[PDB]
Amino acid sequence: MEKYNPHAIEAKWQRFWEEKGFMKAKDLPGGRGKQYVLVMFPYPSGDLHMGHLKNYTMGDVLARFRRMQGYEVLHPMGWDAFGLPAENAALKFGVHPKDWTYANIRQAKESLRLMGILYDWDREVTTCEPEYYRWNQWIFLKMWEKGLAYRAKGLVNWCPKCQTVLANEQVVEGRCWRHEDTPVEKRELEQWYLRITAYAERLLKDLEGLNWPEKVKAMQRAWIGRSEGAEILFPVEGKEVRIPVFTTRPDTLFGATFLVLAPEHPLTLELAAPEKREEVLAYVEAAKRKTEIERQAEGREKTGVFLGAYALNPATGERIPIWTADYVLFGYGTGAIMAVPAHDQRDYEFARKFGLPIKKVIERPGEPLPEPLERAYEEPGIMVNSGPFDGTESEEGKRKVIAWLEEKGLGKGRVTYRLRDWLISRQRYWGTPIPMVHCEACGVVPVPEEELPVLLPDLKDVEDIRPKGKSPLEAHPEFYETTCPKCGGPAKRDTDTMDTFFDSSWYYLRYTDPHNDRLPFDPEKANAWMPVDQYIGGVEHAVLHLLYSRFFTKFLHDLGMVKVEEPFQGLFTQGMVLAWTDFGPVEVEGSVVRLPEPTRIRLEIPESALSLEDVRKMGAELRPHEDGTLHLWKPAVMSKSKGNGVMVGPFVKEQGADIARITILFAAPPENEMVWTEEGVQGAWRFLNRIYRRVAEDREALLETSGVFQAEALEGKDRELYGKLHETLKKVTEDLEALRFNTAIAALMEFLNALYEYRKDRPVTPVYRTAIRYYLQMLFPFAPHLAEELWHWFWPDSLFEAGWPELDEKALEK
Ligand SMILES: CC(C)C[C@H](N)C(=O)NS(=O)(=O)OC[C@H]1O[C@@H](n2cnc3c(N)ncnc32)[C@H](O)[C@@H]1O
Ligand SMILES: [Zn+2]
Ligand SMILES: [Zn+2]
Repeated sequence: MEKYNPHAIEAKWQRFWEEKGFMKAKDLPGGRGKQYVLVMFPYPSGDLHMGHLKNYTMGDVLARFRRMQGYEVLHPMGWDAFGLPAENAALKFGVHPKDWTYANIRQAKESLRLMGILYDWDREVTTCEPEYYRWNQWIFLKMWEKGLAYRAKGLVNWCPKCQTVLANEQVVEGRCWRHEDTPVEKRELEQWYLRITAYAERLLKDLEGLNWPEKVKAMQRAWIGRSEGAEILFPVEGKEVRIPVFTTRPDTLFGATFLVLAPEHPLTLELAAPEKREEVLAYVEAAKRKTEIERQAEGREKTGVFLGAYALNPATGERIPIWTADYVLFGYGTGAIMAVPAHDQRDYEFARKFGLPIKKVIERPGEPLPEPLERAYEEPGIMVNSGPFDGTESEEGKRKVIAWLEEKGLGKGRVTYRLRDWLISRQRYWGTPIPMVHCEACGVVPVPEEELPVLLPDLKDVEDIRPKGKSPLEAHPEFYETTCPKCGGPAKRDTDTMDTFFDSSWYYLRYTDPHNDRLPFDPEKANAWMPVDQYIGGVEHAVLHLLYSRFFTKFLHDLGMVKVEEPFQGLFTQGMVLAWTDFGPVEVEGSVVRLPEPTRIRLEIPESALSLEDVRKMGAELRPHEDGTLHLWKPAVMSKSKGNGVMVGPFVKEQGADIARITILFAAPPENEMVWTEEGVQGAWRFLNRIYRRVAEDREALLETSGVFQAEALEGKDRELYGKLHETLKKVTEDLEALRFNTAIAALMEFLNALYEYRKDRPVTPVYRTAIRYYLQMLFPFAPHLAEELWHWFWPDSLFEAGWPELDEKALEK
């Protein structure tokens, strides 16, 4: 008897499914129900591996399942082809970005097609094409008109490797999101920002309902960081003015022993005593000579000048000195702060140096703070020496003080967020050009909507587009030299481009109307497919793409183009696929493993010595090598950098697509990480071989049998099989809906065993034929090629036309 052979049959069914267009999505979902199944589109910066395929196979499983149930399914694929990812990869190998991108796209398509993944390719989008980015420019103009896009000068994050500024979200642990080994630096530049802080409250509040993993919600809440602050008024002794001071710690008001004004604050010179005017003016002048960076410095000695003026602390009614000092920036709050040395380390050091009072008003839980205080206590505690507030917990105390201040007209509550506006401009060539013009007379002028797109100059010299500090477009007068759309005189086009995350913040909407050349998309089409019912992608995008996208959707909603305010109704973050990786030789002596420098560095750990227990605990193992030594192996995230990627092409050629699909889907719960292993591959083979063998063994008998029968007339093992069949259907259906793919496969393995057990006692019967029929249908989402192959041995149409088996509730009773 022949055995399962993946060769040839997979290519046959892949072409069949494509020709039939089973996964083509309707422009507008017929009244039967729709399912928008989306996977995060890839950066075409390299070859796809089984890691990417876990994410994309998960999407295909759900898409096939929903399509079989009768839903109109939108399951699209596209290319996040602009920005740093694509250009950094192309430039590393001295290749032109446009050539590199399309060659990579061609390869990615093959990898997806070879795995039996089906998308509605008619909705494909490539962000680096004018047909797409012209709409990025369109949206940019709308934000400009609505006060959400602006130009400002200030300190920004910069990566010397990318040779461009980076947004706050693109800085991970002080390192570049692309160059994890390169520390980000600071610079002073005038850039473009998107006022995402204008939606901070809605971004925070709208998280509550969301069917997203709590871990992602928590990361976004922490990133936004809503804070309870206050503006407090301090009356100046003998003067009319009451100095407004902003603080994030109103709970420490009773401990404010002095005020500090930024050198540039108008009141610094105005309030200076006559005898102090000379020293104050000199200090203010010296401060201005410094650069933003210089004053934004860290370890510089504390300096300052007493203005010779006093203010009254509104809470204690006590007199406190007013000083001006370099460590206070005018841009922070109101440019004036209340110093609380006991609870602010910066204030502590200044107080200690200039002999200013230090008063404790927040007590530390457990062991009380010592006297004298050797350093500030900045954590929450219990209010003390704070009049009627004594005994109140710090956090709640903030609210109480604010309520008191407002009631007495001494100040007002002021909410702030840690979230900062989004820096979108980049000094790179491969990106969307900013649709703005700089006129010497008019200032910054927007490009007319009708003139879009503002095409990227076709630079062919690779050495030319390479980033050296300024935007490559700054060396092309043929591009920027233009006329002002307002006055008509000579002007200069903006030379910076939009970061890649701009493109990806709305691509899922373009999929609903990929060919519209008048609007980014037609509201009617988008509102029919939105919101995304199930989005699948990595958690690494928690405060990047997953945050920016919500902002874009809320903005487009406010424009009246999108009905929903949340783009992804359901989000599932898949665990990473890992691969056993050799980190190098080690030496063992007793319970201690010595790690030579090369090995330690590859492992990226500080230990030069690990115990055998440490090695086990981190999931590593020591394997004898032919070089006569022992090497330390450990599962590492599958990626190019690690050089441990398992590519689709070579694997499916030697093994097969369904084998790879089962290996991935059965390894572990999809939300968890998994390790790609030979044992897993062998397991996939065993399962597929066992399915084929069961059907082949009964092929002849099945052909001469009808699948019609009366359930209530079944007896013995026949009735038992009928019950197990429906128990299995229910389990597999519910598991698929919750993306519990590995357990759905376990249920099919279990039911397959039941089929073998059944046949030991019973012959091929009508109920058995129906069980086989239902089995191939339930198998289709997981191993489609084999399911389609066996299905055709007995039935005419495709599994996509068979629908999803109907559950028999009564069969579940008892
Ligand atoms: C939505 C946009 C911003 C996504 C962005 N283009 C992106 O993250 N692209 S990517 O790096 O090509 O990744 C695409 C998806 O594949 C997932 N992925 C990569 N490597 C993986 C491993 N080893 N295991 C599991 N999943 C992996 C990644 O998380 C993205 O979801
Ligand atoms: Zn970088
Ligand atoms: Zn002008």
